[PDB]
Amino acid sequence: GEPLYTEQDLAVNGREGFPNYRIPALTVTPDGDLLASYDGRPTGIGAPGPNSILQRRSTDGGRTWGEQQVVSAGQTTAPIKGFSDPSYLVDRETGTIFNFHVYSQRQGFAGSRPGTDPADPNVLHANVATSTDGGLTWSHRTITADITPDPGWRSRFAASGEGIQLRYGPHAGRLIQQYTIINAAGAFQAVSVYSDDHGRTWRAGEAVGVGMDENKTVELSDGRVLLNSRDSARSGYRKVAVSTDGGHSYGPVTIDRDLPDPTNNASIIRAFPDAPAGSARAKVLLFSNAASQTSRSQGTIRMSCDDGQTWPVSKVFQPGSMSYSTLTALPDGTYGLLYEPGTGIRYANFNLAWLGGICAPFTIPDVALEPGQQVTVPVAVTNQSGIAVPKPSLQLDASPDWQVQGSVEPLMPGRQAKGQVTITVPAGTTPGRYRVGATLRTSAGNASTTFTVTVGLLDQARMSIADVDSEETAREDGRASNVIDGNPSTFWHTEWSRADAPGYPHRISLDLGGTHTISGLQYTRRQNSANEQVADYEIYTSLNGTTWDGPVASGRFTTSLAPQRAVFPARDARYIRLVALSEQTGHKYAAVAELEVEGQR
Ligand SMILES: OC[C@H]1O[C@@H](O[C@H]2[C@H](O)[C@@H](O)[C@@H](O)O[C@@H]2CO)[C@H](O)[C@@H](O)[C@H]1O
Ligand code: NA
Repeated sequence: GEPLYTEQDLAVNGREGFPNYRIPALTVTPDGDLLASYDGRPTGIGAPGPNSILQRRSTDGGRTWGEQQVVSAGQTTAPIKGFSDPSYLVDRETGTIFNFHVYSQRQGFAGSRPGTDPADPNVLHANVATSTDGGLTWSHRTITADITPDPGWRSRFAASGEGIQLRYGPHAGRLIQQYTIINAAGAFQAVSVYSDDHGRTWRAGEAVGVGMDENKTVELSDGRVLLNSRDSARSGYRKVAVSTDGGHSYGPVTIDRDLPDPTNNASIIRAFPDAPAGSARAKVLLFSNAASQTSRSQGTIRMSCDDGQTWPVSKVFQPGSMSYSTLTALPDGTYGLLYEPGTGIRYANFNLAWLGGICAPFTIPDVALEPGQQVTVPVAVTNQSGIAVPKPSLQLDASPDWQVQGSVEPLMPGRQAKGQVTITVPAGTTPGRYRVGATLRTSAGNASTTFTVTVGLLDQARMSIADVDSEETAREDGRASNVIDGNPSTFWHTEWSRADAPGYPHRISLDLGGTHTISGLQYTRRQNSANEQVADYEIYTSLNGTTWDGPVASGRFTTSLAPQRAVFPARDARYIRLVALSEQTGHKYAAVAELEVEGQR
């Protein structure tokens, strides 16, 4: 059908009563009105700012919106009160609407103290507003005491956005709202808060994870509940866990490297929430976030057709600033999206024709070659769409100087299809890891993936640490081996937690695993700290690990976050040694995220 994407601002900072608006929640009422909620922040801050929970209503499917109304009013005269960070939850069996939010007095989330007495100003309280009239009027309650089974949980907040009601299983009808808690150790954990009596009473489940933050849940085609979290430990990705007991408890937490994230809120929903258990439609999920590891920008919608196992489909909705976002399924088959563009709160509406996808996830393996060479790699399409595609094509996005081309056999319902990509890399290509994008194009929509082509770099998996002058292991993981794991977020760090640790120079040496012809080293600085950066350096090599040749290269690195090359005339070696002679501004320690060796495998 005709693609649809429209937006309109619902709140603009400085207009209609507040200098700052933040934190979106969106839902559709049983009668079909859309409700948008967000904080008004008179002093521009989260709790314990004297904030208010606001709401706008649309009775024409989102085309026009009503006046801004107060759900919960902050108070700037004694006694001070603030209400912040809304999450909507509709009980579709009773018609009741809930809006969860914090209730602050003296403390915000980090400063909250143990206790559950509503009158204690040093607790960050868990409140909920309830409406039995479609969100026209609200009653208010504090539920902290009901959802704090462990007295060491000193703080909590409901994750902003929208919670869910289970439709499947023995706990069908359960209302689930996610929280973050701070435990006695100071760790941030996720916990589902839920009601099996239509919101009359609430309790907490079992907490999960560490390094958690705002988190969301969604009911999968088979009833399991999938948890998708912001990572307060800042991996660059979303964290995921799954429950098979209706959100009471979850399994282990993993990093989902399909879902890059800059440590920011996000949303995940059923595309077809009324679909029956086990149906194809019941497996379809939509996800919204900032698709970036570094900045809150490049707002993207993703679609999965397999309960979140793969995300074949994606499309950018906001290339610029894009912070919190929340999705909801609309009665007309389209989707609403409430998000933060930097100026307040914006409402967008889109359909699946805009998203332009086909449910056909596909894989292409990573591959390594030398400059001057050609290689062919297999492509494997899993057609989840249920339809035949007679003329699929495969478009690749690689360096303009390379020759890359691909093809794929016709797609058949319920079948895998084969294809291939051929890559030719010209002589003289700079050694490096090159990410290549691939798009499966069809008249019924497109799917995408990426793969990495490594050109003229040795295999880190065959390498080991031959020696190192100093490494921290007591207070953090700064093992030397962290330079050869392929992961820019793990680093070697020299010893720092003892006073008598050495300063510069520092030194790390690699065993390449065998003799190779090599001609360079590439250094990557530690990504999240500035004061352990290598500056002046020398490189040496060896055939035996004891007698060193060089310096074969010398120089001074910059503060660039990207790999930096140090090159030297091609030579045979089994071992390579980096001597870090100084730090950029004279500090005592060295840290290195990654070392790669330019050479022939
Ligand atoms: O002392 C070396 C370690 O410093 C840690 O950072 C310190 C920071 O320099 C100091 O200003 C402070 O307030 O606490 C920080 C601890 O998080 C680095 O994180 C660590 O890796 C070492 O470099
Ligand atoms: Na690393």
